[PDB]
Amino acid sequence: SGFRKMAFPSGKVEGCMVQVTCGTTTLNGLWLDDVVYCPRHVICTSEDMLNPNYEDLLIRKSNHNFLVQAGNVQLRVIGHSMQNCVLKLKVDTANPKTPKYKFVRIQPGQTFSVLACYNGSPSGVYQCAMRPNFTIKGSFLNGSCGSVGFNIDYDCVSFCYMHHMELPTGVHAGTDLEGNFYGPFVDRQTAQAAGTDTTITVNVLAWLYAAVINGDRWFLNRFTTTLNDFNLVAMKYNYEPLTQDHVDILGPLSAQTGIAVLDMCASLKELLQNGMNGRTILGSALLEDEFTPFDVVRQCSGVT
Amino acid sequence: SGFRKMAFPSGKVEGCMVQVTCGTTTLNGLWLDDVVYCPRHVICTSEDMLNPNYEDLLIRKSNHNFLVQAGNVQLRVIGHSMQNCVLKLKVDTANPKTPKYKFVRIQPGQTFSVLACYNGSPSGVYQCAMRPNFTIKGSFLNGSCGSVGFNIDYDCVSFCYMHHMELPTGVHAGTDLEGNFYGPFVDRQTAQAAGTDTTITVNVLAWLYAAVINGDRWFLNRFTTTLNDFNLVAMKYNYEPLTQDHVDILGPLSAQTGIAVLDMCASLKELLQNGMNGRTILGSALLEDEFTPFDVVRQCSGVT
Ligand SMILES: *[C@@]1(O)C(=O)Nc2ccc(S(N)(=O)=O)cc21
Ligand SMILES: *[C@@]1(O)C(=O)Nc2ccc(S(N)(=O)=O)cc21
Repeated sequence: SGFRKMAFPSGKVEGCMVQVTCGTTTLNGLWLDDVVYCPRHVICTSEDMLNPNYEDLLIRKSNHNFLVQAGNVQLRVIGHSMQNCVLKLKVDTANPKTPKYKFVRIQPGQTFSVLACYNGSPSGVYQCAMRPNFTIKGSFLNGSCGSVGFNIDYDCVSFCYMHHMELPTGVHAGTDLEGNFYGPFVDRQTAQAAGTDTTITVNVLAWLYAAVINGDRWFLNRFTTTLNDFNLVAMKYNYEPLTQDHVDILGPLSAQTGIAVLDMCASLKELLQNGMNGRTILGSALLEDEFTPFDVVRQCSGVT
Repeated sequence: SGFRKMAFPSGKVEGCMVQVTCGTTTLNGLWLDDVVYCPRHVICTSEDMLNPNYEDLLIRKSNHNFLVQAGNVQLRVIGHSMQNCVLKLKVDTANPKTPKYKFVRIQPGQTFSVLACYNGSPSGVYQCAMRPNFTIKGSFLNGSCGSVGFNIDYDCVSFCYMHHMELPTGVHAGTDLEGNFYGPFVDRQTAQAAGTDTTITVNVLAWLYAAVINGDRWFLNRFTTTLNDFNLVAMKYNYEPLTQDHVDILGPLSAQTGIAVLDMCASLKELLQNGMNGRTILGSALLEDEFTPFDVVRQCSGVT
């Protein structure tokens, strides 16, 4: 009973967090095996950030200029290299707390947990979605760069995000663990446009299935629709178009509840066209889109 | 930038989770030093739960009947005892991952993180508030009993909650770590009334301060009010009455934003009397009450 915006247990990621200092700049790093990963803008002063030439700035740096501290012990840097927007600092000791892990590039609409860190120390954990426009609506202050996003499958941590930027619009931008930004963002303190964001339709429907499973049924109606009819309403309300792939992923939830995916689409169409009328669904007064169909099944079945 | 319902990093608590089996019943336990804490209803069959005589049921049990497994290793039980609604199973080995800890009984309106577990394994972490009526609106399935709520102050974990019950209304009930239930609940599968719940006024105001800090200012008005006038509106909308103690706790937030607490009360009064008019505050379409004044300061300053 109950449905919550749940993050993964963060323990395996906490044991990987280190502090990285270069000159006067400090941010977070991720220590896996004998490599520490961090945003390359650790080599910049706030002055350099307006238009940085990263290749030129890194050339002024040597292994001894990167101070890596794990808790209270110092790591010895024996190599440094830039890969896209991350620096990989080779250390002489493998992290004894390195969990089984993968680096993955998530798709927009997919979710992950963020372990917000400051000075190498974890402050908190929350669940995010990578927006269709490749931004994240996180909680990041100065010094949070290097904090990572991840998913956990039994004992394997798939790292998917590293925080780099707080855009002037208040949204957050970052890279995968190979240093490639999600979206058109660059690691430069300049005005950068995030595209028009849309609501993740498959996640809203998955969340409506979670509401039915937990008792919130008031929104269910006597109507059905077609993918084409629904997509006309989706277009009007800036929802991602629903595809047969999305319908297929909702299969298990449709099977467990006995509610056809297109009947749930008609309930969503009525909610979009008429609002909530002052009511709530799972304690929320808007349509939640940060739970994937996989999150709902996992939470509703109790997968550990 | 950004404000999220953030949970504490759960690592220190993950290292304390064990599985406890007694007969055919399995739930979670908390291993701290050489003691494993779990709900006493682990000794019941679902049949016993309708009207259990715990003293009589425990007498049929011996140390060898309690199977405690931490990950994959077995703990040797050398003592058992019931304290209120918890069982304390003395084990022969102190948990090497026991963090610095305290047992605390939280007040209603205060918040904490829950590490939802099944069969001794962590599945997720989320932030809760202890409702004014002493229930929690969590996410708990069968097998989640023994999962704990906690707060962390630097390196000290203060355990405040242990999950015991899923009430027929879909809300959750549990105890502190001494086994005393929060509220009038008993560990019996019977119809139990949760009192009338109220909204935690001081937390809503603290959340309104968090919205001002992050840019959401539309709700601010040209009005002020008095504690007596505000409490008349609070009464009408089932909000907890605001006291000078609550105003005092909002002091630091009032100082950082330059918005007098009673001016923020008048904005809240207007939101209560007029609704949101289809707008949002911090991505929410209702008034959030699960952030204390301490949570807001901690998140907005980046305390680790
Ligand atoms: C990031 O939060 C950090 O730790 N340091 C830093 C410096 C500059 C930016 S910004 N203004 O977004 O370019 C972000 C971070
Ligand atoms: C609790 O979730 C658990 O793990 N086992 C158990 C048994 C009975 C209840 S109930 N129906 O709430 O009394 C809760 C739990």
